[PDB]
Amino acid sequence: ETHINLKVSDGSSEIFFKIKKTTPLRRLMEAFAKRQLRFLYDGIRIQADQTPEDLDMEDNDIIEAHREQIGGSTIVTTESGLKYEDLTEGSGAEARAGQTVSVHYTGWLTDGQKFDSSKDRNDPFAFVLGGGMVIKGWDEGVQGMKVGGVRRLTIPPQLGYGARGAGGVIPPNATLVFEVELLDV
Ligand SMILES: C=CC[C@@H]1/C=C(\C)C[C@H](C)C[C@H](OC)[C@H]2O[C@@](O)(C(=O)C(=O)N3CCCC[C@H]3C(=O)O[C@H](/C(C)=C/[C@@H]3CC[C@@H](O)[C@H](OC)C3)[C@H](C)[C@@H](O)CC1=O)[C@H](C)C[C@@H]2OC
Repeated sequence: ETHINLKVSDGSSEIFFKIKKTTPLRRLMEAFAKRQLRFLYDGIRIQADQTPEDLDMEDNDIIEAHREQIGGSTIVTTESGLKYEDLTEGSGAEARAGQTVSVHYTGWLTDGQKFDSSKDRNDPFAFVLGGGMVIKGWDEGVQGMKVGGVRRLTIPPQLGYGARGAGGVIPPNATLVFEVELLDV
């Protein structure tokens, strides 16, 4: 009765935070940020010193967490059907085919489950870009990234694993969401 659960959606996954209706939303923001900013509720910017009571929130209301660049972002759909969104631009020469890139990544399914993260093995992933050493959506989507950049790829099944799936948990005909952080070239 005195507590409320709030669903925070950042464009990759949904994470819930339960807090007392009189706890400042600062606690939710900090907890979210610590996991890895602009939070919106019904399109209005949440201030840290505001409580759920102040904003007339109800259980399981949704908060949008915006981790992208100040000024906003866009989701690009290319000729292949790949979608990508530059959350952070970074700076440097753009990644080109033939370069060996080192990244951190996290992947999620449509059902919201996280299926992998290179951060969970604490182990950067490196590959020759444009070599067919990764799924098609990665060969296309990592091209153009710059060091320090964070790009979110929404990969349709034809640019992923199609009707086969992979890794046990990626089912047939799955759209995949990856966040890729370019560490080095
Ligand atoms: C010699 C082989 C071992 C070699 C393994 C590694 C270097 C370790 C490396 C961190 C992979 C992870 O190991 C913990 C793990 O990564 C996933 O969890 C994952 O997030 C994923 O989807 N990734 C990984 C990150 C790049 C994008 C994508 C991928 O393209 O991965 C590629 C992939 C699976 C391509 C298939 C290959 C078969 C084709 O038929 C299919 O064609 C559509 C495409 C990987 C990099 C392969 O090129 C190389 C390998 O496989 C898979 C769900 C399962 C996979 O474990 C196996």
